Amino acid sequence: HHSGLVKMSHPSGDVEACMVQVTCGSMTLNGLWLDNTVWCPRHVMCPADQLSDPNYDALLISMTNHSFSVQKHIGAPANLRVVGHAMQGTLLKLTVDVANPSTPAYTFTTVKPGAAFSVLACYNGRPTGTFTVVMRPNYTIKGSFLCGSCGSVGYTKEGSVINFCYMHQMELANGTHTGSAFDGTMYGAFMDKQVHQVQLTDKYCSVNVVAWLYAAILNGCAWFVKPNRTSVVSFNEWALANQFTEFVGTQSVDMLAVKTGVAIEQLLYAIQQLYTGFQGKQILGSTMLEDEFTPEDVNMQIMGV
Amino acid sequence: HHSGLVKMSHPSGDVEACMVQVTCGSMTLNGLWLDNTVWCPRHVMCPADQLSDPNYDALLISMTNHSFSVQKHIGAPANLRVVGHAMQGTLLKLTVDVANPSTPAYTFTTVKPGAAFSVLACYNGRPTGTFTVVMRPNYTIKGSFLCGSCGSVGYTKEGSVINFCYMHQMELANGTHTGSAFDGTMYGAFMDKQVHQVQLTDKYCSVNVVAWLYAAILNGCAWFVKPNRTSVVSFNEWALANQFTEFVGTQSVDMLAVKTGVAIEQLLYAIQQLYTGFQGKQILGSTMLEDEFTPEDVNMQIMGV
Ligand SMILES: *[C@H](O)[C@H](C[C@@H]1CCNC1=O)NC(=O)[C@H](CC(C)C)NC(=O)OC[C@@H]1CCC(=O)N1Cc1cccc(Cl)c1
Ligand SMILES: *[C@H](O)[C@H](C[C@@H]1CCNC1=O)NC(=O)[C@H](CC(C)C)NC(=O)OC[C@@H]1CCC(=O)N1Cc1cccc(Cl)c1
Ligand SMILES: [Mg+2]
Ligand SMILES: [Mg+2]
Repeated sequence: HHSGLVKMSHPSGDVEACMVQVTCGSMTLNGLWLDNTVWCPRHVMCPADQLSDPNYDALLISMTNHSFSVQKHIGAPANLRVVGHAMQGTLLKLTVDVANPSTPAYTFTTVKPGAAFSVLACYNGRPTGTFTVVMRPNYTIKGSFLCGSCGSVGYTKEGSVINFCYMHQMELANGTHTGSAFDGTMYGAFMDKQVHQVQLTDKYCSVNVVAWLYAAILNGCAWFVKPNRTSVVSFNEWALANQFTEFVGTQSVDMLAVKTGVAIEQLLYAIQQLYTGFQGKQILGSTMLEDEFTPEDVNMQIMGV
Repeated sequence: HHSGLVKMSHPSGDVEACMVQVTCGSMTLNGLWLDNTVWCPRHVMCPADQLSDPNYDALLISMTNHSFSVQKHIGAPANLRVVGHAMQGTLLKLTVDVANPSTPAYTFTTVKPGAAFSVLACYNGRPTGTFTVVMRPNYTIKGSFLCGSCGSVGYTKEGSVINFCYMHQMELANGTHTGSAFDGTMYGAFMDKQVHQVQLTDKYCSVNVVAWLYAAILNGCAWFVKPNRTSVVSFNEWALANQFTEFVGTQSVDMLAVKTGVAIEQLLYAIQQLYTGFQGKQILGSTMLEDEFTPEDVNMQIMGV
């Protein structure tokens, strides 16, 4: 029995119309064109012989408006003249002489661990694929990015407003990925330098495991539900010793509790038991806990909220 | 260690610009507007009191051009006047008086079991999400569709050409989904009537399991590779008794064999052993065989082909 859950991304068209290619010297990557600004990773300025220890302040001062080439390829092709440049943290803000006529309503936000967002993967300013990820507790994502993908963007959508939350920068040794928010800060403790870096421990996202257990109940799969309960405070002490995030309830989780009649604390107890082993049973076709679906995913995809 | 694989859909913008809402009486669902034609499921003509045994021939003859309302909501809003109507299998072909100015280059094709395609889920003519599925051996997909989603479309893309392959029609009792190709045939033995239907057995897609094992090797995970080999003919006899599809090699699989230096027949042997149990080990974080990634997915996402 299929749960009705899939990895569901936002439709990408509004963001596709904002992707451009940015070239500086021998480096090329993607940028995001909104109004008269093009955002891109600052390492586009870095020659390959300096990627391990760039002096971005000196690289910035070495630039002229003539140093940057910006091109839009699809739909409404254009070469965009750069008329100013500035650095914000790990991003460049290029000012261009044409305002993007397809600029959507937008904001910039930071995404938190456990929350999902959609990514538009792009190469040479051309969108090639879209996928959804959850921000991990260690501020990486389990993405799919190759050389040339930097400047690919991640976003959520509220109504017609696009909330841009991620610009892709790097791949870590364990195959995960990280990038910057549009305030220019890297997620986590990462730096935009080509050196090996400490990656913090990942953890199971407890709130998302709870969501998935609710999805199981909504599909008639409830063998793991017992009268037994663990309080949020007690579960959270356990979580710290067992590589789980501390649980913080939300209205979205509460809606699942009301619909199913199963209390959060019943599922916190179930998690503690299931973490020790599923005893040969499956939940929604899985023999391990799943944390890649959010309470909102379950509310939207199964309950049609 | 993350494999670098995600469920990767095509960018959806070109298809978003083709989605419309179609209403006939009390029924509303989605349609696809290409050139001067709008395709939609024929059950838009059916009143709720007849969904279990519609007489579609009589329903069709009962229609006039005045029976259909077609509306485009996003981007370039429009009410489209219907000037003709016809039925092709389980689809209606409505002729409208305006050609869609955003019609992409396109073809219609049928997708085969094991192959992946992208879906644009829509409600009331408004795109709401995108996801990717593989056509199952029993001609269902494991999608995410609710009331109002019929007429949502699935497609692949070759260069700039969109190959439309699926129009959504129904949900089966086990939570999976099916629909029609654009020749109007339903996938499988299904009928577009609101009655319970025999669903054929699903099977593991052997070629996709092979692909995933190659993805594991490309990530340094090869504990399951031994000198032992099973021939394609021998594996295929085994597959018939063990709920696997028969294996048919392709150039895409051969590219993985060349890159890794591991023969297909080594992985056919591994599958037979792994099907009996993983012995407490994991492959790419999983304790069961994975068949939801294609050889092309692995070539593109990991090898950048
Ligand atoms: C931008 O297009 C790419 C995207 C990468 C390429 C492969 N997949 C991706 O997601 N980004 C990079 O190439 C960055 C650029 C720096 C300036 C941020 N480099 C990168 O990710 O490689 C270095 C990474 C940094 C963390 C780490 O562990 N790295 C490996 C490493 C460390 C030290 C030396 C070397 Cl040669 C590699
Ligand atoms: C179109 O928007 C919907 C999409 C569905 C709704 C829920 N999720 C979806 O994917 N399609 C339908 O409602 C179809 C319409 C018919 C005319 C094709 N109906 C449908 O899928 O429900 C009936 C299905 C058919 C196979 C089956 O097992 N069904 C259950 C069933 C059987 C007999 C009677 C009843 Cl009331 C339901
Ligand atoms: Mg990798
Ligand atoms: Mg369901």
